[PDB]
Amino acid sequence: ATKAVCVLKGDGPVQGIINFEQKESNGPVKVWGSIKGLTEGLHGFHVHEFGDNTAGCTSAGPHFNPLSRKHGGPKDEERHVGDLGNVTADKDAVADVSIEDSVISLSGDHCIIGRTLVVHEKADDLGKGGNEESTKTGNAGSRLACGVIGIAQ
Amino acid sequence: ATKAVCVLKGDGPVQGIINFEQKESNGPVKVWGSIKGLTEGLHGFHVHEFGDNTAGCTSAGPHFNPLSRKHGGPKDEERHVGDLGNVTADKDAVADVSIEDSVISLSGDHCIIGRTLVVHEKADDLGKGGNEESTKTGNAGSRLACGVIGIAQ
Ligand SMILES: [Cu+2]
Ligand SMILES: [Cu+2]
Ligand SMILES: [Zn+2]
Ligand SMILES: [Zn+2]
Repeated sequence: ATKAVCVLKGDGPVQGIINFEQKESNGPVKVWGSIKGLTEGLHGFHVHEFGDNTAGCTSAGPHFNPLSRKHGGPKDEERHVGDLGNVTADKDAVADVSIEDSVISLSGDHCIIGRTLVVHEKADDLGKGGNEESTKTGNAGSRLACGVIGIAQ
Repeated sequence: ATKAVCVLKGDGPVQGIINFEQKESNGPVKVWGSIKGLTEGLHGFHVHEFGDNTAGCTSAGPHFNPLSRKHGGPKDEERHVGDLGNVTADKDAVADVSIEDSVISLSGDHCIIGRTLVVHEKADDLGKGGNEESTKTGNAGSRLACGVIGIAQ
């Protein structure tokens, strides 16, 4: 796959469409799109393990972590594959997401197709919060919206 | 992937949950679950190429057809990989789905993870309707509900 897409939905007002683009399989994945309905400021943004939305975002499981590492920010060597850090929403409640990551992929062992993108209630502390929770979820709080990441053209 | 799941939703009343299981990478896939909101009778049931629900079911594209064959029934040799035939809705508008298929897979190229499962308005003629449309879509008509197929626990 060179392209994937995800429609984020939730219980509240948060919704958006996120694109993924991977020009070649050994390469960075570009992640971009708009999420609306977000409170101004930082929001945890992660690929979770399962593409299961039968119980809404809850059934997506934990951060996609095939290497069994601790939670970090996207720039850390120590991080979950699904750790994409934060996205920032402006004063009109919009996050114009623009991220490039070389750890996630659209194929192979780190492939994120069929898993769930989740945007969170609060800022991801990027594993720096000094508690156990920080090393697991970054303390990003509730799952506001999510969707299954699908193959696109 | 040994397990997958799909939540079907549409613009109308049609909704359901379909599970997939594949014990061995070269074995058949079990497909089961339930869909409600369906008029009594036969309804086309296919995996469509793209897991793109930005336009709802419309953006999923045509039947998943990596081998460029003509539309057929699940037990034909000449079929699209995504061709899973008909589900049957009972008098109470519920289809109980129980299928086993040897052509789709949850890994490799015929992999349906991250593609879209669609339930159609009409009966799939399994490609024997004797017109062009039959060899493409089986004349199953509109897309009543769909979801992206995701990796499950
Ligand atoms: Cu998350
Ligand atoms: Cu179809
Ligand atoms: Zn994490
Ligand atoms: Zn077909």
